[PDB]
Amino acid sequence: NRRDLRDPDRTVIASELVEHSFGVTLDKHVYAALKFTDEQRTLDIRDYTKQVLMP
Amino acid sequence: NRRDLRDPDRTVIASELVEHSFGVTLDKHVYAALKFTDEQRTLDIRDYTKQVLMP
Repeated sequence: NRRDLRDPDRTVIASELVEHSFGVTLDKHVYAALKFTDEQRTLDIRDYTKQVLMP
Repeated sequence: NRRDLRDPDRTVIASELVEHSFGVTLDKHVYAALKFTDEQRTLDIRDYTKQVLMP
């Protein structure tokens, strides 16, 4: 605020400061799942990494 | 000024030197005052440098 010099009203207006806030939340579960029978893990799956994990 | 050459009216119109002036005045008091109750200073304010002085 601004006031005049040599003013007989020596009143200084106070100032107000207001902080704010906002929330960040964790709300989703992203997953990929597979199931393999032992027959098709022993026989069908050749390179387990390149065939399963990378996809 | 300009006469006519060989004018029998041999009167000379004197000119004037008028110095002008303006004024620069200091007449404003720019402030920013803060009023902190003791409870607010004790509890709410944590740094007072990045929370009061900088703003």
